[PDB]
Order: sequence, then C-alpha cells, then structure tokens
Amino acid sequence: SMLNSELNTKIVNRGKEFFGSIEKPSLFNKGAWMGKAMDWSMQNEQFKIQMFRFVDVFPSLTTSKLLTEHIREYFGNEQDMPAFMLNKVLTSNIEEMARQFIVGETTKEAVKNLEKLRKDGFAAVVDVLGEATLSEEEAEVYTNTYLELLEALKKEQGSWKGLPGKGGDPGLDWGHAPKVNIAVKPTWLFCLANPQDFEGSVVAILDRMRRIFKKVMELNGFLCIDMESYRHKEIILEVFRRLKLEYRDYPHLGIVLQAYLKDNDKDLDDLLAWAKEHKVQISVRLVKGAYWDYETVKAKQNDWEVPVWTIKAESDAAYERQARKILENHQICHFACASHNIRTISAVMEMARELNVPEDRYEFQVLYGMAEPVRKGILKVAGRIRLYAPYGNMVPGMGYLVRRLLENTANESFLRQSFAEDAQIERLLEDPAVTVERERAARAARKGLGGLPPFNNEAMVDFTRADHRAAFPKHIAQVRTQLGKTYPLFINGKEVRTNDLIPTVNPNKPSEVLGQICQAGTTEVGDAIAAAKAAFPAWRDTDPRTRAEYLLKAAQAARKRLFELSAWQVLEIGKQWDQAYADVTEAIDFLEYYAREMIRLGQPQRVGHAPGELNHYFYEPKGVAAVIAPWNFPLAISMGMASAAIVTGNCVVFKPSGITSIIGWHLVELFREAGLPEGVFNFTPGRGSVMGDYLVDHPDISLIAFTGSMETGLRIIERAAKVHPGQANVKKIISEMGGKNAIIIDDDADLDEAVPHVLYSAFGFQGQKCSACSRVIVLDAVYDKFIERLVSMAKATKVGPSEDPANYMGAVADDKAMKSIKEYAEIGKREGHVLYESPVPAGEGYFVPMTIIGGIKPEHRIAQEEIFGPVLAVMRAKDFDQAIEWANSTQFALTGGIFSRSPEHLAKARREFRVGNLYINRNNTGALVERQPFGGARMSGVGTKAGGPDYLLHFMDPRVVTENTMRRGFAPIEEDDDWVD
Amino acid sequence: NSELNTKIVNRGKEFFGSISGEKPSLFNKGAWMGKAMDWSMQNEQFKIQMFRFVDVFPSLTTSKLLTEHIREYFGNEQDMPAFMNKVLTSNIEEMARQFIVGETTKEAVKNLEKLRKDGFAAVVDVLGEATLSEEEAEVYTNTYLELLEALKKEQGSWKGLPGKGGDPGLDWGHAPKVNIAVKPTWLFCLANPQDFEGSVVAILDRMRRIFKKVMELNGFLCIDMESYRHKEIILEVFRRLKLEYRDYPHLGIVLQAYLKDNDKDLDDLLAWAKEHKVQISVRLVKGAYWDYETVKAKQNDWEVPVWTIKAESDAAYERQARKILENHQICHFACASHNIRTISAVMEMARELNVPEDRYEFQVLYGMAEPVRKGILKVAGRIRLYAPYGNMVPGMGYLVRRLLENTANESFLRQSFAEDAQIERLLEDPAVTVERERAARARKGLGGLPPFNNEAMVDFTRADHRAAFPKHIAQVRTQLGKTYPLFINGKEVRTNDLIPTVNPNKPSEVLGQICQAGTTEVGDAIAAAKAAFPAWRDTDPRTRAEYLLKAAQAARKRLFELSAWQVLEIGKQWDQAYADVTEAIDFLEYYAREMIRLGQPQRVGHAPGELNHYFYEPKGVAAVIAPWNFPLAISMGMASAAIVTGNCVVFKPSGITSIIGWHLVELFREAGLPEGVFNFTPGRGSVMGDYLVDHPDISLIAFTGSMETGLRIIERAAKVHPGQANVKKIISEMGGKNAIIIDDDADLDEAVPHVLYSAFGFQGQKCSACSRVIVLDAVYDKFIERLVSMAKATKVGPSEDPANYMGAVADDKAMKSIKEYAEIGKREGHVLYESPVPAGEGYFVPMTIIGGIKPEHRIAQEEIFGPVLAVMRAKDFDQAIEWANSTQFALTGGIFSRSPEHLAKARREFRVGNLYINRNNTGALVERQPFGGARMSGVGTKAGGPDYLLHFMDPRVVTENTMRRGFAPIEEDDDWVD
Ligand SMILES: Cc1cc2nc3c(=O)[nH]c(=O)nc-3n(C[C@H](O)[C@H](O)[C@H](O)COP(=O)(O)OP(=O)(O)OC[C@H]3O[C@@H](n4cnc5c(N)ncnc54)[C@H](O)[C@@H]3O)c2cc1C
Repeated sequence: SMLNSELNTKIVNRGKEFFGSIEKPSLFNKGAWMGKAMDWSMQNEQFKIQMFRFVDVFPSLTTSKLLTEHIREYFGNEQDMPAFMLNKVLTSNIEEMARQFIVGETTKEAVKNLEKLRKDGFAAVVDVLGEATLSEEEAEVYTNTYLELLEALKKEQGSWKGLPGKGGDPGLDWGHAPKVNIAVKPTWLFCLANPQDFEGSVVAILDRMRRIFKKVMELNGFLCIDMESYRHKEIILEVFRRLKLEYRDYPHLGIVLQAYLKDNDKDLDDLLAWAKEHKVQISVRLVKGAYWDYETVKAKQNDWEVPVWTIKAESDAAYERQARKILENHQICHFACASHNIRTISAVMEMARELNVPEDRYEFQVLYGMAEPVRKGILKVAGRIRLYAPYGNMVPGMGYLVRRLLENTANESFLRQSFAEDAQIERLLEDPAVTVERERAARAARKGLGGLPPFNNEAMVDFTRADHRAAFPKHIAQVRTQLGKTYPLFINGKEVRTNDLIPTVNPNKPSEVLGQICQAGTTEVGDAIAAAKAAFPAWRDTDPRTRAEYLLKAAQAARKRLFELSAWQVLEIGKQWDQAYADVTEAIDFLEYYAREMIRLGQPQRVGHAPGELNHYFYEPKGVAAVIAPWNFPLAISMGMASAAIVTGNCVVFKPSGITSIIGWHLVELFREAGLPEGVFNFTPGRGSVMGDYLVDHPDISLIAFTGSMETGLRIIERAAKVHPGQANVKKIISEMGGKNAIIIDDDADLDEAVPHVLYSAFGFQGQKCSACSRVIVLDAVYDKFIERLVSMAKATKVGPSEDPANYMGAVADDKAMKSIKEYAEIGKREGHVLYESPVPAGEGYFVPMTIIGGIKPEHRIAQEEIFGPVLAVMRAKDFDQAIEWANSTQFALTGGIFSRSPEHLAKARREFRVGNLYINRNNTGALVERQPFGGARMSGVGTKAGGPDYLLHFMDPRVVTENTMRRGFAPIEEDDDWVD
Repeated sequence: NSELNTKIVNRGKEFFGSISGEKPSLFNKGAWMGKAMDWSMQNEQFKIQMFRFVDVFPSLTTSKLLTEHIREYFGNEQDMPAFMNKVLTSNIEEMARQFIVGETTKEAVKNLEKLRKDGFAAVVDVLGEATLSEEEAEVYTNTYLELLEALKKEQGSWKGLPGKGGDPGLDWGHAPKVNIAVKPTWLFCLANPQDFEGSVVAILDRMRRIFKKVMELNGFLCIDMESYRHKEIILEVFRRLKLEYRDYPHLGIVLQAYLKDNDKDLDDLLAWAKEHKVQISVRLVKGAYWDYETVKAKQNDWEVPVWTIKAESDAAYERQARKILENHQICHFACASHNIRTISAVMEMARELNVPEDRYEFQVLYGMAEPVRKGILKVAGRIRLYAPYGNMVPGMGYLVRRLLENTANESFLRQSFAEDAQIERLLEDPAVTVERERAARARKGLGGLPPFNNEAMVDFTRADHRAAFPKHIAQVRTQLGKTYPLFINGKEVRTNDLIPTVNPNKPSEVLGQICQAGTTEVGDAIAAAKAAFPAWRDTDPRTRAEYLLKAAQAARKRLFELSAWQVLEIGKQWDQAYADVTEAIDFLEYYAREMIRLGQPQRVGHAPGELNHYFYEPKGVAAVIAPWNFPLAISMGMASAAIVTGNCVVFKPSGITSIIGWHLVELFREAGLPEGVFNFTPGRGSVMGDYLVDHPDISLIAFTGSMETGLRIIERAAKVHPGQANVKKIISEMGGKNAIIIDDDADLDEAVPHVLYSAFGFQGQKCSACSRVIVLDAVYDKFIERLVSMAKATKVGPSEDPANYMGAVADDKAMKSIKEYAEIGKREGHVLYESPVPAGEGYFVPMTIIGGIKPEHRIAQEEIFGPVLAVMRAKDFDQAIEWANSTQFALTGGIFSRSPEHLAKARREFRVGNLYINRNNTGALVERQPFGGARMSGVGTKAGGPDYLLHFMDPRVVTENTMRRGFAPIEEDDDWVD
C-alpha cells in the first residue's frame, strides 16, 4: 500500500544511516587468526565442516596424543593445511576465540566484567554456561550457580549508578529497568524434560525456576525464561504462565518467543490474550530462533510438519510482523528486540515511532562478543542496549563458540552478507515481505511409481500436540471397555473355537486379565495348513499388483486405528506409549514398503540381448509359510513376516506368541478388513509342546519365518532341513535370533549425547529388544566420568506401569522372563560389581530393577548370553583396539553403536565392528524400514534384512522362460536386441 | 565407370517403361494375397501373425486345431481385417500353389511343358521336409531320379527354345533342356562341419548318384548353396564332383554375394578351375538366409558373415558378376535376381565385354516378379524359372520364405511395387548407395570394462578350428602320467593315497594319478583359507574382480588346450569340451562385473542428518564340491563366485575329473591369487566328505550333484557345532527329470533334432538333459518314427573322433548303473531304439529310446544321467502338462508348440527353473539363461544370473548421525527444503 511504502522508506533510510555510520565485526577481521579461519570456512564448505567439528570435539582432547592425532585426522599433515595453520597454534587460538563470547569463567570474574560493561554504557542479561543436565545433581549445580550469581550481584548492585536515561529513577537503568537481569534455560533444570510426560516435566522445571525466581524478586531483578527446541516449547510456555500467575503483580518476568516458528503468530496472539484475560502484564524477548537446522532435520526424520519457516526472509518478515503486534500491545507487553540484523532493528525503531511507544516499553539486545558496529550504533542511536552475557566453564564455552561460529558464517546470515559478501545495501535493507514473495515465486517455477506415492515412513507420535498427549489415556480407557473376550482360531475365513484356553494378562498388573486365547491342537494346525495349501494356487496366480493392493488396504486399516492398536500393546505386553505407537507405525511401514517392493519385483524382466531369443527372468512363490512371531514387537514383526510371505504369493499359517495373542488377532482383523481371500492367512496360537514341531516338520510347509531366541531358531533350522515324504521343497528359513549388542564409548565421545542414548538403548522397553544395548564398552580414560553420569541419569528415572507416561520402563513380559532375568542379574552381580539397582513398585507386576553392573569382561556370562532384560554390563577397555576386539567377542552380530569423533576410529569401526546394523553417534535401537534394513549373520540370523530391498526375494524362487522367436528364418526385432542397424 | 553406369540406368529406365505399371500378383491389391500382404506390410504385428500362421497351417490337420489356431492368431471375426474359415484355408492353399509347378512328378512335367510354350526354360527343385534320416535322404534322392526318368522320356519331343544361333536341339541353341537344382544338406541328415570329411562324403555319394542320371540325359545339375554353416562343405562337394567328371560341362554351383567371403571364394574357385583346366558354372545370387545368419552370429559372438547394409550386397553382386563375365571362357553365368538394376547391370556389362550369349542366362523364381520375368523374356530372351514341385507341407514353408522375401523392407520388389519408390533411387549405382549409407552410420560397460558378452563358441566353419582339436589332443598325450598333488596355502602337498584317472572311451589310457586328502589335509586347507580370509575380505572388490579377469584371460589363451583335456578325461565331444571352457570364462567375466556392481556401498533412505549405507560382507570359508559333467565350467563358476565375494575356498573336484580341477590351480596361480584363497583338495568322500561339510569353520557349501548327496549335505550342514561362527549357507543344484512336450502343431523338423541333442548330447550326462519326451497322441507315431530314424543315423564312439554323436559315459560305475536303468525301462515300456556300440574297451552305453512310458514308471521319475530317453504318449495337452509336472524335480523343460494358448499355459504352469520354447532344453548361457531350480532340483539359486553373488554374502548397514552441535552436512539426495 501507499502507507506501506512510506514507512519502508523511513526504515531503509534509517538502515542506510546505520551503515553509513559504520568497519567490520572482529569475527570478519581477516587480519586476526579467527577472521582468517572463518574466511576460509566461508569459502570452502569442506574446511568449514572440518574446523567446526574440530572445535566441537576440542574440549575432549585432554592428552597430547589425543590432540595431535585429531589435528592430523581433521586437517591432514602440514602440507595440506591452510596458510594460517600445531598443538599450540590451534589451542591458544581456539581458546581465545571462545573467550570472545563469554564474560568470564567464574562468578567473581563475570561480575567484575559485567561492571566494566556498565561503565561502557551496556546493560546485561547474564546466562550460566553448562554441559547438558543429565541428572538431578547436575540440575542442582546449575540452579545453585544462578543462586550464587544472584547473591554476588545483590551485594554489588546498590553501588551501581543506573545507566543514563531521559527521566525516571536514577537508581534504575535508563530510569526504569532493573539492573539485575538473568536468563535461564528451562530444560537445564530437569534431565528428563519430555512432553511425553508433560505435567511431570512442567512441575520439575517450575519448582527449580521458582527457587531462582524468588531470589530474583528479593533483588528486585528481572528473570527471562529462554526458549529452546520445539520439543519443549509448550512445556516452557506453561512454566512461564504458571510462574507468572503465582506472582501476578511482579512485573520483571520475561519469556522468549521465536519468530522462525510457524506457530509463533498464534502463540503470541494466545499469550497476549491470556495476559489480558488474567489481567497481568508480560515481557517478551522476540528472537528469530537458534535451532533452525535441527528443527528441519528432526521433523524430516519423523515425517512431521517442519515447524520452522524454511525461507530465511520468512523469519525476517515474521519478526517484523510480530514485533509490530507486541509494540501495538505495549501497555500489556514489554518488548526486548533481540537481533543483530540492521534491517530488523531499523524496522523496530520506526514502528516504535509510528506507534508512539514509550521508551520504557522496549529495549534492544545483542549477544556479547558479536556485531560490535551494530551494537555501537544501537547504543548511539537508541541508547538502551543489553548484552546477553554467558559465563562459566570452557567445556560448554566451546560448544557455545561453535554455535556462534555457525551463526556468523551461515550463508543466510545478515552479518555475513553485510561484512563478508559485500552485499548490495538496497537488497540488505529490503522489506523482507518483498524478499519472501520473490523467493516463493522462484520456487514455484522424489517421484513414485505406478501412480503410488513413493515410500515414506509413517509419522511418529508427536507429543508436542495436545491431542496426541490426550489420545493414550483415552484409548487405554476405551480398550479396557472391551476386555474379557475369548479369541478363537481363524482358519479358512472362519472362527474356530477350542476348549483349551490360555489367559493373557497385563504384565504390569497381572490381576488384570485381558482375554482368553483358544489353543490349536495338531488337528487344527493341520486344517490351517490344508486351507493355506488349498488357497495357494489361486493366490499364486493373483496379479502381484493386486496382492500388493491388499497390503495397502491393510496399511490404511491400521493407520485409521493407530492409537487404538497402540493402547492394546501398552496393556498386553507393557509397551510405553512411544514404544507402542512405534510398533504400529513399523507394521504400517512394512505393509507400505512390501507392497511397493512386490510391484517393483512382480514384472518379468528381459535378460540377455541376443536377437532371435527372449529370456524373461521372474519370481515364483513357494507355498505354505509357517510364521512364528515374537512377543516383543507383537504387531511390527508379526505383520512384517506375514505380509512379506503373503504379498509374494505364499499363504501363511501364523503362530503368535502365547503372551501377545490379542495383538496377533489384530492381524486377523486387519487382513479381514482388507478383504484378503480365505485361507491366505490363518491364525493358530497353540502350545509349542503340543504343535510346535508338528508345524515346523509338516511336509506341506515350504518356508518358515521366525524371530525369537537363538536356541529355538537353531532347533527350527535343524528340524526344517529334513525333507519328509511328500515334501515338495527344501524348506527356506528366514530367521532372526537376537544379539549381545555393544556400544563403544571412545575417549573423545560427546558424553552429553552418549549417556542418554546408552540409557535408552539399554532400558527402552526394559531391554526387551534383540537390538538392545546390553554391553557398553568404555575407553579407560573416560570410564569414571561416563559411568558417574550414566548412573546419575539412571537414578533420575522411575520404574513402573507403562500406561503411566512418567515411568521410563516397567514390568518385563511375564513371570518366566522375570525369573530368568533375575537369575541373570544375580549371576552378573557375582561376575562384576553392581553400579545401580533401581527401586521397583511394591505389589504385583513382573518388575525387574533397572540394573547396571560394572567390571564385566568378555569371559563373563553376562558379557556373552542374551538376557533380554534391563541388565546392562559395563566393560572397561584399555585402548581402542581392545574396545573393538571386545565388541567382536560374542557369538552374535546384530547391532552395535559407537560414540566417537575420531575419523580414524570411526573408519576402523565401519570396517571391523561387523554387526548387521552399526550406528555412529546415536542409539543402536529403533531401526526404520528402508533407512535401516535390519538383521545379521553369525548366531544373530541367516543374513535376511527385513525392511530392505533384498528381503522379498527370500520368500520366492527365480524362474526363467527362454523362447526361440525365429520361424522360417525370421524373428520379430525387439527393442533391446543386439542388432546391426 | 560413369559411362557404363549411365547405360545401366537407361537400360533400367526402359525396363520400367516396358512393364507398363503392371504389379506382380503379390502386390495386386485386387487379389486376396495382395490384400493380405498389403496389410502385413502396413502392420508389423499382423505380418507376424499371418506369416507365423502360414508356417503352422500344414500341421492344422483337424477341424478343432484349425478353428482354435485361427482364433488364437487372428482373434474373433470382428477383430479381423476386412479382407479376412473355409475362405482362409482355400486362400492360403491357393497362395502356395502360386509358387509351385506341381504336386506330382507327372503334373510338374506337364506344367513345365506349358512354361516352354510360353518361352520359359526351367530349373526344377524337389520340395521336402527337412531330411532327418537316411531313409528321408533316399526318398529325396529317388524323387530326383524319378523326375529325371520322366524328363528323359519327354525332352526329345520338346522343340528347343528359340535362339540366335547354335544347335537347334538345345535351348536358345546351347542350353540343355533338363536343368535341376539339389539342396546338398537334404542329402545327409547329420551334415555338420564338425565332421567335415564325413559330411562331404555322404552328400557327395548321393549327389554323384543324381549327377550320373543327369549326365545320362545330357542335363544340367546345379548344386544350391545353403546356410554359412555348410558353405565350405558344399564348395568341397562341388569341387570333388567336378574333378570326377572334369569333361562334363553342365554342372553348376550357387555363390552368395551377400557373404563377405564371396569375393575371395569366387576368386579362389576361378583360380582353382584354371589350375585344374576345367570349366564351371556359377548361379550368382545375393542370398536367402540373411536374417538367420545375422541372428546366429550374434547369438554366438561370431563375426556376421553377411554384409549388413543391403546396398553392399547389391554392390558385391555387380562387382562379382563383372568378375564372372570377364572370365566367361572358364565360367558360365546364371544371373539369379529379380532386381531391375542388378539385371540391367549384368546386361550392360555383358554387352560391353562382348560376352557370348551362350555364357550367360537369367533366372527368377517361379510365381513371383511376373512383370520382371516378362521384361527379361522381351529384352534378353533367355529366362529360366526356378520351379519347385511336391508336397504341400514343405510347400507351405517355401511360401512363407517367398512372402518374407517379397515384403522385406529392403526388398527391391516391395520398394518398386508397394512403396512407389523413385526410379532414380531404385536404379542408382549401389556403390554410391553404399557410400551414402556408410556415411550415415558414422551397449556400454562400466568403469573402463567392456560390457559382458559371452565368449565366442568354437566355429568349425574355420579350417584352423577344425585342425586345432587333433593337434591339441596330441599335445595333451605328451603330458600324461603326472601325479597331481593337493594345493594348500600356495604349496603342493603330496599324500600316498593315489587314484588313477583314465580315458572313459579307452580305460587302458591312464591320464594321471591324483593324490587324495585325508581329514588332516582337509583340516589344513580349511585352516589356511580361514587364515587368508581377513586380508582377502579386506581386499577392495575391484581388486578381487581383477583376479577373475586375469584368470579368464589365462583360460582364453589356453582354450583349445583346456578343451582337449576334457575330451580325454571325461569324454566330452569337441564342441561340448570347448563350450565347457567358454562357460568357465563367462562365469569369470560375469562374476567379476557383478562384484564390481555390488561392491560399492549404496546410500539407503533420504532423511537428512543421517547417512545409511547398505553393502555386503563375505562369510568365511566356503566348501566347493564340484561335479564331473561340467568339470571346468561349474567348478570355476562356484569357486570364482565364492572367491570374488571375499570368501576363501576349499575345493573338492570330482574324483574322475581331478586333472580338470587342477586347471583351477593353474588358472588362479597364473592370475596371482593370494595363497590360501583357493585350495585344491580332491579326496575320498568316504574318508573326508562329512568332515568337510561338518567342520565348524565352514560357513558356506556350494554343491552341484545328485539329489541324495545334496539333501544329505543340507541335513548335516544345518547343525551348529561348538565354535561354528555362522549358520551354514547352502548353494545347491541337484539335477532333474526334464521333459520336452511335443504339441500337435509342433514343427517336427525342429523338434526331432532338438530332442535328440537334448537327450543324447554328451551322452545325456547333464542335469538339464531331456530324459522324458511327452508327445501328443495325434503326432506320436510320426514323431517317434522320425526321431528313431534320425537316431539310427548317429554313431556311438570315442569323443576324440568328431564323427561320433556321443560316446562312453563317465566311468564303470555309471555304465553299470545306466545299463541297469535301461533294463528296468525295457520292462516298463517298450524298446524303440538301442544303438550299436564299439567292440572292446570303453564305458559304452547304447543310445537308447524307450516308448510307452507313464508317470508311474521308475524311468519316468528317477534321474538316470545317461543316454536313456523315455517317450510318453499324452492323450491331450492338459495331460501333457500334468505329466510334465509329475516328478519331484523342476530344473529344465521344453515345449515345441505354435499355439499361443498352449505356450501361455506352459509359461504359467510348467514351473521348471528354465523353460525353453521351440528349442533344446540344454545349453544355458551366462546372463541369457541363469540356471537352477527349486523343488528337489535345488534351493532356488541361479548361477550365471544377477541374484547369484548375494548368496555368498550377507548384507550390512552402517547408520551415522551426522549432526554435531546443531548442524549437519547437506548430502546430495537429502530430503531437504530447497
Ligand atoms: C533362381 C534363383 C535361385 C536361387 N538360389 C539360391 C540358393 O541356392 N541359395 C541362396 O542363399 N539364395 C538363392 N537365391 C536368392 C534368394 O532366394 C533371393 O531370391 C535373393 O537373394 C533376392 O535377391 P534380389 O536381387 O531378387 O532382390 P533384392 O530386393 O534386390 O535383394 C534382396 C537381398 O539382399 C540381401 N539383403 C537384404 N537385406 C540386407 C541387408 N540389410 N544387408 C545386406 N544384405 C541384405 C538378401 O540377400 C536379400 O535376399 C536364388 C534366387 C533365384 C532367383
């Protein structure tokens, strides 16, 4: 509009006067060493990656040997290094870089330097550096540091003259602002902060934030609650709202809001409306946001909507739009403009003039140590400028430095464009709404096959959503209205009841009987095999695209029942909410992936190129498949094995585990809803002592798909090898048989990541995963530090019923598992030494303590035998060679992990740590279809990888038809013929 | 010459002018044939339907067969072109009569006289189904004798065709009135340059009988030229018959200008005639087998023997016609062509060389190119019609060839009379056409390697290939008597248990002595392979593939030598031995390329912040237990596949082909393969067989052999013993009981020799061999008569003599086992044929055919692995399929059928691992026919195909979280936001 253009002219002219008054920030001073290192990082993305990852690992390089080797592995030798580049050249320069952005390493030093900044005319908001909070003790250390800082500031602020203002209180900064202002990171107050336990996380954080806030109010100071990643945004908003209402008359409490979030337009509207409704005032520090790359990656990894804008100008436009909304509401909402962008700052200054906002309702904030000319200009133009000033230990100071280097050298950074790229000032001061429309239009100007979308994994449950948080209590309650049923066999499209019933109960409350399961005798199993055999010829002759359609229909049937199917798993086998939902989404992924794989593999392909001849290569099913499924992934692996057999043209006789037979019945419901032909899927739970060998030995079985224990799998393999009278085929074995999986913790591991990932790998679903970490192999010189943090984090977690989301893990599968795991725990405590043994609930339930045992060596039984429970063995390796040797010292080879930031050690692990799925710098559990096709060799399996592009072939046999096309000396010319044209 | 070329173009222009727009009957769109060919020429799919229908038509001998084939080829009435049941039968029969001068000798003679009254001479040809026996050769021979006796009685009453001078009793004053053409291979059912001398003699002896009768009436005999396979044979028949009757002028030979060889062949033949002071006659043609020769050569990696630009054949024709005309004193000339440019060229060159008219005449095929025929009559006056006569069944096959000829895209007749091609282009000097076309002309590999191609088959059209086997067999006999040790960890290990290996066709000939490994030595070889495995596994896949490539080049340089060893050690025929070695080479070249393709880790998934790479790992030590019947091919295939995938091999060759097994030692050592990667441990199964299979350090077993042993291995290998690292992977091929179905509409000219070769090639010792031929009721009696009659022509004897079809079986144990099966089968069904065998030493089993066999019989179920063929009589096609599927095996199968419905039913329900349509069911090639089956024939692994190497490995995934401190590198295939 006309008015829009007139204000834009004022902003652009203010930005022009801003640039004209300024000279480069010190980070862009290419005379200094950090300016040279950053200049080459901005020209060479390969070097940027090396340098920034080096600074990240640098604080763990605690010996001369670690440091020298990492320097060579990251940067090469002295020949390949850049001109400005050893153990002294980098160490002093990197440490000097990190000190550029921190106001001190101790509280006393920080307070002295904060006083110096005041005499230069700058206010401050003080922040405490820290490694990630992984325990209650660490949360207390962080909390008590703020309390210590506030006590030091309390004794000094009385002697500080307020920064000069235009009027008001000469004891206050600019006449109105509190002299003491601190910022706190909420998740640093609770190591288990997680919206899966929303109330518990809010309360734990609020209780510590309240203790800090009371001290702040005694000082008449300001507390700002910082905003972190999207995972915790709603938690943090709720902490702010509760604390504000507890002290409704105290004005000096702020919250950060992130303009790069699509949610923020609504979140700001909501918070303003909420403050009006409750008749309180608030303060907002508006930022763009600090986690852009992380949010984009994390959402894409989980098929979630990306919560951030992804055109940089959209964040700039959102900031100016949201800053206007705050300034319009200045009577209720104090404003802190937190940006280094001259356009953004100039826009806020002119909007404040347009809206005639009193100066005591807005101030400007920049980070200590950067954008100095923008900082000096704000001081000279506005006069109210506060530095965000972190202080503390150099180890988290190094991580902070990396984030600042990333911020300043980003391709889209306003600072880089202004002071490194010689950008045109007109384009820099452009209305970002104009930039948005241009970038969108340019963008407006992976494919599937056969009209189907490409494969994508089904979205994980998203507990940032109120509706997802509410769904599990709702659907667990709805499931409890349908208990007590008798589940029959399902054979040839008919329900068949038998007189032999086995109850299935809640492992966390065994007095809760969920239903009764009919058991098949050998007669009923034989009927199921016969029905599968009779259905096989017409199913085999069904078009592969048509067979795949049944799987797609079953996938949509499960997708529509996702929370219901999950709730059943919570009760029948003690899955935690996330674990249950991930089991159902994996089942859906198998269906969607195997449908597409059969479509891909179902068309015959010409092979060879000789003329006068056509050879077509294609696949045939085998016949009847016995599918013997585990309880620990009761829908995922059951549906994967069964649907793979079915879509490739076989018919299935399915034995679910005797303790997850209701989940097994879900397969019946899903295939029935898909309209699958009768006999193609038959459901025969039964007693292995009655019908187990019968099923495996039967001459009409052509394939056995099994996931379970090594002892049972090896026995099945032995028995299936025999060809009985009337047996058409050599029986094909698809077998997955578990593991004894290790994670290696290298000297240079990032323990803030390694500790929580190891804890989840070991104790997620109380360790009942073939992929679970049961050995953590820790390098000698990091052992004591790692186990202290691991044990301290373990002590914060609670063991209890899985329907309660506050519990980390709960009861194991049944009484037999409990007895067997407890025996293994006693064996392990005699082999090594107990480091942690959790409390468990009193009363009923198959509870085994969360157990960590140290001093374990490869000779020990709990270093070799799969326990399948919450028992973690900690092993102390003398060097990295022994760590790999120990990792490889079992009969198994299923999964493994390594936390290391050494290129040489990672290369050695990739080559020699020969598990079927090796994970680098993350947990070794949670494989996804297509991304991590899953399975191993040695005693862990027969080298079949479910969820990958080699799997379906195992359910089939190849066939070739060769035709001589020549008649009377002529043959049709075919497209791919080798000919003479 | 430009002036000569202008005279030729003007001569052609007058020719087209004198034709007056007339079209040959095949291009007359007012007639039914013209409409059918018009639509065939506009619609390639209909051409295929109509031409294949005319081919199958003579076998549609019942009303049901006919009705069903019409519907299957053409659809229902609504789906048919307008010009289109009894109407179809009569129109096709009328088409065939257009090209045939009669059905009986008396009718042919009467119609040849009518031709004379219209001014045309003739050369008479006898129609016949393919000669598949000596009796059929005698019928064909005696038909020419009968024709000549009839012509002898008539020719004296024929006034000679008018000429300008010479003898009034001869045609045009000089040509004999009786002129016949004979197809040499119709005189011998086993004509094959692999037995060059035997083929020449057999053909020559019958050709001489015909020639004597020809000379008795002062007639002309022309020896026609057939496919390139027999070209040198036929040239040699002509030269010998010429020299036996050096003074008799009226003997001709056909030469084909579409052959690259023909410039030299014509020159050689003229020089030969000058050297021997004889005269010759040449009927120069372009050639009748062009599509076949191009296909056959491409199928065998042979140089295509024909020019492949059509103008090159035209240019060769004019060049070679000039050469003949220049040599008219020695060489009489028949210009056999329907091409007005070609004809005009010959006319003008003869005029410019002043060639006497008695030294050249013109020939066309009866019933086609009618305006061309008439124009030659008018301008030249000396025009002879090639006139076949005889039975309608071969008459239909001849009709198809004529329809193909007339409607070809490059046909001069199609271009002139269907396509309205420009006259100036039609009459252009074809040398100018060649240059323009060659100018216009002016499959890839991966990583600097050429694409995979199968190694060329031995080519016995070449004198050097025919001479190589006797020379290399003799060299092998200078190498007999050696002791062959074990080969373990790069070292020779001798034991004191020696087993001789002898020639199965002459057991008194001892080829050598083979050391036997005990369990100690097998344990040592397993230990050596296990110790070599870590560094071999860590060797780059491209480097491992390089050892296979070097081994293939080492074998290629020794091809005839390696072949000769197999002739003597296991009784391979020359072709079978060479094919064994080329298949070994193919495995090496193919698996090298496959490992290069599979050796690179691939990114899987597309999520950012994450890299997943999917790749493969070897297993460890592989036991390789190889058969004697493909002793280099399958040994090298199984061993090289295990090796290239990063495993190490302990290899047990068969106890009766251990010298061939030692060739793997020689080849891998020449390639420089690291020690311990390949270990050679022949041994007694009763001493070390279970020990090798049971051993805990074995991770994979690759086996080809009997079902009984394969199933034993599968059972024992499933056990996991203390210290065993892996569940043992089985790669197993266990033989078959393979059937070929002969449908009612089968082309028996093709089916009979393909069944014979499938059943008796390498005396039936192939897992793929046809041991059951399932024949539809209504064609049973005719099929077995022709099969037995062909079998009777073949000879059983030593494989080093190429005259023998098959020879001795593998050893004394096999001979006794097979002979016992033959006796069992003779009590179940009824003997149809039992060949003679040589007297004296040798493990000979008669070539044996037994009829009346039913699925309940032992020899319809049990694999005999020898020259014993069961013939089964099925009452209908459903029963034929049911009987084909009635065994416990499912390895190979064949069907001869020209019914789309029956072929579709076979493709779906005849569920063998390798089904072959209208050809033999043996002889699978790498990549073209990946080989192997399920049921009791194997575990679904297919050697020579793109799924095979994965069976020697296990997959592995590395997943890396690439995010540090909130940032990750962006990778090319990331799902991102730009
Ligand atoms: C009386 C007589 C007897 C014959 N006897 C025999 C015989 O015993 N053996 C024999 O092999 N043939 C024989 N032929 C020849 C054969 O049957 C064809 O009639 C003849 O080749 C057609 O040649 P053209 O000059 O009539 O027609 P055109 O249309 O001029 O020439 C067609 C010919 O060119 C050749 N040709 C087609 N495409 C290509 C290409 N892409 N590249 C290179 N060359 C190509 C083929 O030879 C084809 O037949 C005989 C022909 C006649 C008239």
